[PDB]
Amino acid sequence: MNMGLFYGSSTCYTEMAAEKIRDIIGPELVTLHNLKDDSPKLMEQYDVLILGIPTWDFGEIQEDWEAVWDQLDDLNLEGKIVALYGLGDQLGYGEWFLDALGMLHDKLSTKGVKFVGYWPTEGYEFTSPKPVIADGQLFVGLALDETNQYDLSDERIQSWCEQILNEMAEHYA
Ligand SMILES: Cc1cc2nc3c(=O)[nH]c(=O)nc-3n(C[C@H](O)[C@H](O)[C@H](O)COP(=O)(O)O)c2cc1C
Repeated sequence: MNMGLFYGSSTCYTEMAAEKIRDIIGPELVTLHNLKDDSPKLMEQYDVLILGIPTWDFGEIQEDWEAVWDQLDDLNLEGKIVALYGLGDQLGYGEWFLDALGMLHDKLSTKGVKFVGYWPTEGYEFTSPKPVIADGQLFVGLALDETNQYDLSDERIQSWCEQILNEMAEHYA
């Protein structure tokens, strides 16, 4: 299946993660979409999607994601696989770490999607109630930080990619 990597970035952080995800999984079948210029309507075509939101200004969404957040309700995503990923920082926040991630998860759960890319919350710092499932033991998506985890965020992407490329494919078997 062809898969759509969607993101929005004010700087470059979500962009660099996007390149990595598509690269690791396979640019044969993954395609980047830069929502600060691309319309999310093309996300209706692709069988499977991977969507990435940075949490800005204390639990705000990145400003270019806010621009398409309106259309996401109108789109056809019903029965699509979605892997969420998100960016923030633990040291300055924790409380607002991945807050936008929880918001897309609650957005796209109403869109009748199926989700991949959970991680266990152990060995991380957040204590926020939003980006978590089960009993709060696993995150809704890949969680990154570029303010101090910049040394390892790269390694966490690839390992996340190594599961989502199974979770999506094994669903589709
Ligand atoms: C003014 C400002 C506010 C931020 N607000 C949050 C926040 O609410 N939660 C969080 O965990 N990180 C926060 N961050 C960290 C960013 O989410 C993080 O750097 C992210 O990678 C931004 O991605 P982007 O620039 O590609 O859009 C903030 C950063 C700045 C500069």
